Amino acid sequence: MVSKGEELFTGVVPILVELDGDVNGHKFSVRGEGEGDATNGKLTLKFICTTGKLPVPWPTLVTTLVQCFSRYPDHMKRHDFFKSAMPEGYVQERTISFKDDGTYKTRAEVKFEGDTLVNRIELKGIDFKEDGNILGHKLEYNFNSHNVYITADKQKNGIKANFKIRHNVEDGSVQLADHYQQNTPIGDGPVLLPDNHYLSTQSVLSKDPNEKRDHMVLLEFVTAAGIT
Repeated sequence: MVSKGEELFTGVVPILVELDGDVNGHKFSVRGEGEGDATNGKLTLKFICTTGKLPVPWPTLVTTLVQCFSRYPDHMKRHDFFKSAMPEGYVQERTISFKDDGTYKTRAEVKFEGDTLVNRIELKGIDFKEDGNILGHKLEYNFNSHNVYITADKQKNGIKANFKIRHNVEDGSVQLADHYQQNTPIGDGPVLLPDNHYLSTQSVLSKDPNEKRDHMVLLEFVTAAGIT
């Protein structure tokens, strides 16, 4: 019944996230640690900017900073590409276009290293305005998700997705972030190629009053739906 890849996610799994970024020449790194519980779709992580002050807003990094922790209902278990690629993992590539501002490109590898699920990311941003909403830190902190639709990408032997995130800006406007995503398995073994469905996310981002460093505490639930 339970697949190798699924089996890796039956309990609580430690997570490590590492990002190296360069946005308009402003270089920065982020490290996060916590754990994920795919049974409940639950993530708890704390992130620190290891290089000082983050040059972009925390909320603009959330989507970049482990969809293998999604809760797939039993009846959707054929449609879980992310776990089927484990432990060897997958590459996750995105572009994130901020309307009337710059663009990020991101490349991540998500895989097991021992019993830890590791997300290692490189991020480059270009075309940003130095006093705009992103480099000017003009965004509100918590982010609002809506359903993210996943489809198979046959050429990649993986999945793709496109979705919009909107951030509130301090001047009452809304900052759009158009995401396009492609995921490719790292291994050469078979993976599940899903029928069309979606992931629904909820989150809270908070601060730890005892942390002096620039940081983000994240609580997240993710759950697959759309097939019965």
